[PDB]
Amino acid sequence: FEKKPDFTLFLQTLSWEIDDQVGIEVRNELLREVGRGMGTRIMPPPCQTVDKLQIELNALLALIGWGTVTLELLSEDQSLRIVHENLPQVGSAGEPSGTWLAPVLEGLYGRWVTSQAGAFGDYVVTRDVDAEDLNAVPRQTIIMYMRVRSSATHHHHHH
Amino acid sequence: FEKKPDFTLFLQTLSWEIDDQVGIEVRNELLREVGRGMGTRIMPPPCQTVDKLQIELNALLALIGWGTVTLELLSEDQSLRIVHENLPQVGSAGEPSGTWLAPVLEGLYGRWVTSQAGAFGDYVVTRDVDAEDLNAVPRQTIIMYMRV
Amino acid sequence: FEKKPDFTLFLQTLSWEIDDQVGIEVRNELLREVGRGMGTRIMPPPCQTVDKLQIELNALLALIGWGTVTLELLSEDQSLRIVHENLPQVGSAGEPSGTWLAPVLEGLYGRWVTSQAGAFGDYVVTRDVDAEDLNAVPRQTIIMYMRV
Amino acid sequence: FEKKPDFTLFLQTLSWEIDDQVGIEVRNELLREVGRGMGTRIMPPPCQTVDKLQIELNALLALIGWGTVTLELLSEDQSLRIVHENLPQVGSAGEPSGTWLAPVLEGLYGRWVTSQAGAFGDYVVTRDVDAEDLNAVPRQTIIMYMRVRSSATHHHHHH
Amino acid sequence: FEKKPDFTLFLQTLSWEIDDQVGIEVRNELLREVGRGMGTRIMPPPCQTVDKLQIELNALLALIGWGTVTLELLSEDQSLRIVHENLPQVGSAGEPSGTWLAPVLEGLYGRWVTSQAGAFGDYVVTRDVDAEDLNAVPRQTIIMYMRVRSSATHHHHH
Amino acid sequence: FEKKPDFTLFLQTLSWEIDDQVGIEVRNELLREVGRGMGTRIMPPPCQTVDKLQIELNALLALIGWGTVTLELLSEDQSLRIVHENLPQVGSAGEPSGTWLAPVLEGLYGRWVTSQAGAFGDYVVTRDVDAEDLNAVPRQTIIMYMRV
Amino acid sequence: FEKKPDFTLFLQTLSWEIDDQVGIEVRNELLREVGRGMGTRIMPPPCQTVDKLQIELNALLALIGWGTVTLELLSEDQSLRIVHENLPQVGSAGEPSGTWLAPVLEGLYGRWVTSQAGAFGDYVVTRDVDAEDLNAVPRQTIIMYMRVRSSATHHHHH
Amino acid sequence: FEKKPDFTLFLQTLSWEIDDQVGIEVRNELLREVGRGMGTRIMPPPCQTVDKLQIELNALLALIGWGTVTLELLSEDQSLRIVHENLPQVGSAGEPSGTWLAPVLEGLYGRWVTSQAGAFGDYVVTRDVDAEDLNAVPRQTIIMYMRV
Ligand SMILES: OC[C@H]1O[C@@H](O[C@H]2[C@H](O)[C@@H](O)[C@H](O[C@H]3[C@H](O)[C@@H](O)[C@H](O[C@H]4[C@H](O)[C@@H](O)[C@H](O[C@H]5[C@H](O)[C@@H](O)[C@H](O)O[C@@H]5CO)O[C@@H]4CO)O[C@@H]3CO)O[C@@H]2CO)[C@H](O)[C@@H](O)[C@@H]1O
Ligand SMILES: OC[C@H]1O[C@@H](O[C@H]2[C@H](O)[C@@H](O)[C@H](O[C@H]3[C@H](O)[C@@H](O)[C@H](O[C@H]4[C@H](O)[C@@H](O)[C@H](O[C@H]5[C@H](O)[C@@H](O)[C@H](O)O[C@@H]5CO)O[C@@H]4CO)O[C@@H]3CO)O[C@@H]2CO)[C@H](O)[C@@H](O)[C@@H]1O
Ligand SMILES: OC[C@H]1O[C@@H](O[C@H]2[C@H](O)[C@@H](O)[C@H](O[C@H]3[C@H](O)[C@@H](O)[C@H](O[C@H]4[C@H](O)[C@@H](O)[C@H](O[C@H]5[C@H](O)[C@@H](O)[C@H](O)O[C@@H]5CO)O[C@@H]4CO)O[C@@H]3CO)O[C@@H]2CO)[C@H](O)[C@@H](O)[C@@H]1O
Ligand SMILES: OC[C@H]1O[C@@H](O[C@H]2[C@H](O)[C@@H](O)[C@H](O[C@H]3[C@H](O)[C@@H](O)[C@H](O[C@H]4[C@H](O)[C@@H](O)[C@H](O[C@H]5[C@H](O)[C@@H](O)[C@H](O)O[C@@H]5CO)O[C@@H]4CO)O[C@@H]3CO)O[C@@H]2CO)[C@H](O)[C@@H](O)[C@@H]1O
Repeated sequence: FEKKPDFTLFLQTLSWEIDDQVGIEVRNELLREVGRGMGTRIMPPPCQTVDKLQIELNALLALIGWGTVTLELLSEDQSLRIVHENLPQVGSAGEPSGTWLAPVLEGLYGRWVTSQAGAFGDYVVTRDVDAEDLNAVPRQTIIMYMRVRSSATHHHHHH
Repeated sequence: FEKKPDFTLFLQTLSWEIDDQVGIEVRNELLREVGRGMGTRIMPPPCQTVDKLQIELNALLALIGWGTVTLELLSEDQSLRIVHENLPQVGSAGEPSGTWLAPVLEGLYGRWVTSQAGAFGDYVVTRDVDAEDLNAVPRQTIIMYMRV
Repeated sequence: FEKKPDFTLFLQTLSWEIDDQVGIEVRNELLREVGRGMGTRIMPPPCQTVDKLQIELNALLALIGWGTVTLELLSEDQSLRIVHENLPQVGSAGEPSGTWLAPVLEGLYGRWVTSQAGAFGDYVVTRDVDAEDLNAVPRQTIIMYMRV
Repeated sequence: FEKKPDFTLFLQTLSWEIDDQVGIEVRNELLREVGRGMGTRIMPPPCQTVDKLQIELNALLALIGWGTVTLELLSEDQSLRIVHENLPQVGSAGEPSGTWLAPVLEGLYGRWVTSQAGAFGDYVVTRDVDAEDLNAVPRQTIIMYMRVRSSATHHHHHH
Repeated sequence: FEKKPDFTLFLQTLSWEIDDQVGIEVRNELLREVGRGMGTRIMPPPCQTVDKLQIELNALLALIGWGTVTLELLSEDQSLRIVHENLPQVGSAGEPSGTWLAPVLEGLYGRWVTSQAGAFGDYVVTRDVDAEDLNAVPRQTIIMYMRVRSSATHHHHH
Repeated sequence: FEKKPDFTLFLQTLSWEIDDQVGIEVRNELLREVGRGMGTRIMPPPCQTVDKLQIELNALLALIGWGTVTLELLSEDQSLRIVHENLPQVGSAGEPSGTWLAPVLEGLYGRWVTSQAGAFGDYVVTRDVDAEDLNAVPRQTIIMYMRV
Repeated sequence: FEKKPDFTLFLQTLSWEIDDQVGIEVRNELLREVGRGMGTRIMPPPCQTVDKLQIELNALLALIGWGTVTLELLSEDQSLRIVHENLPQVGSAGEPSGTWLAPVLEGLYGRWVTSQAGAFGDYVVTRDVDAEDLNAVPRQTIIMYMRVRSSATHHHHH
Repeated sequence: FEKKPDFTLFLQTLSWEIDDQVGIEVRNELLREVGRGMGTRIMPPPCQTVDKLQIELNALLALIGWGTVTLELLSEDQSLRIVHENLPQVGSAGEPSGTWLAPVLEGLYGRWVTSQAGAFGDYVVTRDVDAEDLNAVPRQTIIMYMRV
């Protein structure tokens, strides 16, 4: 036969449909879940330094051509900063536009750096969405932060 | 020369996630809708014969490298058998296993043939064998009918 | 894995043959029409912002690997500058040499932006610099305006 | 940048437009001319046997991925039979549908086998379009005949 | 740049080097371990039927281009035969010549098939290596079986 | 994911030029010498068995994509039959046409095989260019013998 | 099958073989002839301006992936300089090392530029080969000039 | 126009397995021996000048796509500086991470260079793994020396 099939247009019209029907919020949660899932299908070994983890992670991202990543350990607060380039673009959906697949990275990365034996054991992944940084960086560049889960206040425990 | 992103592992986990959360029926209507959606994005010209229509449809399928299709007219009803080969496979989801994307076709062909706002245009698509059993048919061969 | 046919030597001789027989003006209207034609075959969704529109247009251009485009709104008229990079080149035909396919874009963008049957939709495209001189602009960069 | 651009959809909508405006006849003549032209841009050396010419011709067709060809010298009348597979399909135009580019082959081949020093010096190329043969063979398979130009009768000389 | 590096020449000579130093037994255990290792880096989701697992595994194999596979539930032993096409050839090493990487599949399939929660924990994968089963199928075809592990009393030594 | 230059048209003209200026006979020695020299640049390891040698030679062949080979060790007298499939074809030069590159294999195989420890060290290579076992085999299939 | 054969290893050793037997002069004439030959098999259409010819030639070069070229009309000599990027390298042969196929371009450009009906009949192509013109540009860059041929009276010998 | 298998993930697991079971020190000899052995299988012709040797080595390097090399013949004492760019990276193994394959080049270059007639026959290869000329050079750039 021939070189295998194209899923952009599909994802283009899928993302549109899902957006049409579901909150920005609902969609993102579905999309993180899918990230977690992706991270359980493919994973790095147990790396001993962030630097090694980075090489390992890029290796994985190259399996599927989903771009490149840099990991900077911000020792001064002990957070981990995830800077990911060329998130695949699937049409104009997402905030900002072109960036719909972003929360998959959140799922994918949280699954990946948590799998890391003991180190970033119970961290959480926030995406950075602050204005100033987003137009310092290109469209498809996504900035995330990995920091340690602070637990809920009881005031919040009301769901 | 140059190459870029793949989406299939994503769809493997998406299909799964979706199926786990919504069920077969809701997932399928969603998938018909997306099928219809694509059909508004890329489309054939106004074809004069079923044969010509086939070519124009295969051209479009080639564009995204989803499979190939044979349209063939049925003299019983002016009904229309649609045989699609090599539907992209995205893991083991769907019924039968590996045909998760099948409703996209019902939607897609739903749009395309109706685009010919003439004889067909008041028509519908149904996706299984309408003997209601697909006989000796490869996985990734999806058989549909267009009628009314 | 597998690969197939190329059409560029054909277009080199076609462009030439056509130009030799019809002239610049008739060839160009023909080429706008074909531009429009493509625009009915493949098209974006109803975009809400000029930015979103850009992405959806680049997606389509990527589909056939004609170049890339930046749309940018002009606060003087709600006018619209269109900058298209890497128009396919098919030999030395056209003005400037190598831009034979340029009118296809006037036609194509003519269709696409009008598809947004709202603010634009009663608009027109004109293809040269409308300073009427393209300044320090690479060959295969085609600059157009959308107005009225 | 990236792998270079796709001309099918263009040709698809071009062939449609030209057909819309111009006779089947006018178009074919334009298309043969383009064939002649193509044959003047690329050409075989002077081959000494049809068999060699065939290898040479296929070589050229492979430059542009325009399919494969077989040449059988029909000694018994001294005509040359050209059987060409996978004429590139450009939409549904042409007679039969899918076959619009066929008369380019007529131009291309006549130019190619005529360039041949002295041998098929002043032959002409007819396409075979007879019903029976066309559905013995696939869509994109085109059958042509190269035979020696018989001159016009004066009765025909009235244009 | 240009589509990057080829590793066959590396493996042809790496396989030769290793074979020179090391018994064919030790080499196999090494290879089985890496196979078990590969299966930790890339895994299937939890499948409900063998058939699903087969689609799922083939999908994984496709990622790295290591051929295709067919699983077959043999209802009488509750054993499972694994027939794998087009193992990548890396020179003339292994038994038979060309199948050096076969022990890898043993580790790979063993990990993969086990990850499945259902029935399989404490199943072992062993390669079928028998005259006229090797003669019947092309050489880059590797045939394995998956049976339930048994344990051993007298059989404990050392 | 990128790509580079093509030498067929060149080699089509080269063979043509060469055959025109020097004989058929001296063209063939040239190519045998070249074939021999290629063999020095790329070479298999010390092979225990003929089966193993084959895999090894194919490895090398695959690496420059010059087709595939079969080695048949002949029982009756101490021969070694070499069947090479898919010799690169470089225009209509050679005999039969399109087989110009063939002596390269005489040189090439002559080298690889005699580099083999002790068993084959002192062998020759004539290509069996007989019509009887030719009108039956593909144009780009070349049949050789290792003997003495 | 799979995308077919690579000829560099052939040319590396063919170039070496030829160089061994034959003066570097004879080898060049041979190569120039094949270049003239290549230009008979693939040609530009009749161009009106140098610029058009440049688009047209680059188009031909693209067909076989033999690099890109820039032409430049030098108004004073009515001469024409041809600057060609990325000549395919085929081992270390030629002068300088790596440019063996350069004589080919001489034949190629000579044929191509001549096919143009206009001014050029009886123009000759000669390669520029001068210290610090070779040092200035990358090595797979070949610089040639195209001037009108002159003829010779005393200069006829043999 | 077709394509086949990938060994990176394998080699990611292999290095990992190997480093875990055998030392850093014995892993490196293994790889040097392998590198040496690769050098026997593929090899350049007898090179007149160091410049020529470079082109030749790159030719070989390109053939398996293991990156590019520079040879600097050192005047002060009789050294030969080897700078290899784009060593295939095979996971985070090695020191620095992702440079596991590096000793292969010690073996590889050690071989190719000493195969060279008379000038270099008796040389050694230690890779200058100094932080000073490392925190400046790319991770996949490897710097070696030929001496004695
Ligand atoms: O000649 C027979 C056949 O031709 C058809 O026309 C072309 C067709 O245009 C080509 O698509 C097809 O073959 C491959 C294409 O060369 C390649 O461009 C395509 O991959 C596209 C993909 O289709 C597209 O959805 C994707 O979108 C991008 C988005 O726009 C961006 O937002 C995002 O960032 O990136 C994605 C993906 O990169 O772009 C990719 C390009 O990477 O894959 C095709 C199949 O493998 O070739 C045909 C001919 O050569 C014509 O319509 C028919 O009439 C005819 O039968
Ligand atoms: O060498 C350094 C680098 O290597 C990485 O490993 C490889 C990796 O294995 C490759 O994926 C990658 O480059 C391309 C692959 O060659 C190609 O296989 C892949 O496309 C795959 C896709 O990844 C996969 O999801 C897809 O699944 C199929 C399903 O299994 C089926 O159900 C369905 O029917 O079809 C789909 C699609 O066909 O298969 C396709 C193959 O068509 O695309 C990759 C990018 O374009 O190359 C790497 C080598 O560079 C290694 O992980 C890294 O550590 C290391 O840095
Ligand atoms: O080896 C046996 C076989 O070899 C034949 O020679 C080559 C031949 O040179 C190749 O064309 C062919 O396979 C593909 C080519 O690698 C590729 O270059 C070609 O695509 C070309 C296209 O042919 C050409 O028209 C196009 O023109 C450009 C213009 O010049 C520019 O103005 C414009 O901007 O861009 C266009 C397009 O980019 O360039 C493209 C390159 O992108 O496609 C070929 C088929 O897919 O390989 C052969 C080797 O097999 C030789 O002739 C035979 O004798 C012999 O049998
Ligand atoms: O796995 C089975 C098989 O594997 C073999 O190993 C590889 C092999 O290394 C590859 O060559 C082969 O497939 C293609 C290669 O990916 C590609 O590099 C090659 O093209 C090479 C060409 O071979 C080489 O001569 C050429 O030389 C350059 C010069 O060095 C430069 O001076 C000059 O400027 O440029 C030329 C050419 O650009 O480089 C090109 C790269 O462009 O083509 C191969 C065939 O299409 O893949 C195999 C893996 O599948 C292994 O040896 C065998 O043991 C085994 O059977």
